[PDB]
Amino acid sequence: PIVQNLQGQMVHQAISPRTLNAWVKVVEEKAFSPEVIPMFSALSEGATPQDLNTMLNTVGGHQAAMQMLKETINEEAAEWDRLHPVHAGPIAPGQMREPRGSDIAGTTSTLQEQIGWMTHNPPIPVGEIYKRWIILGLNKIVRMYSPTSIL
Repeated sequence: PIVQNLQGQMVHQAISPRTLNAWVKVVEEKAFSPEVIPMFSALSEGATPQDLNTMLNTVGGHQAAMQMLKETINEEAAEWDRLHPVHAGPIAPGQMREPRGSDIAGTTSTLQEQIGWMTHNPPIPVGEIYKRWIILGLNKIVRMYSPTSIL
């Protein structure tokens, strides 16, 4: 959960116990269901890496689930590069860079770093991006579980 200071700045307020608690309760009465993917995405409307990470770690802890989520996230990143390219070259001494999705992946970007990308101009939706990624995996997980139930 991120909020905007009174003066004029972007800061996060870490995760919440009531949220994680309820979540845990959900996951419990859910178990990576199609009714938790939406609840998680919403709950992670604009959460940070530590938050989404916390909620992710909070989950049961299935290497299989996490595995797929890992592959998925990696996929999203790839697509990021596929879409918007980037030639890692020179850059002014102090100029920010965009290491493709890999950045939103949290591989080169952290909490503060991500905050900047999201608190920079233009504002990088590193949050919503990651949220979509994580959700992407969860979706893939829920998809795998179900025997392809399409129209």
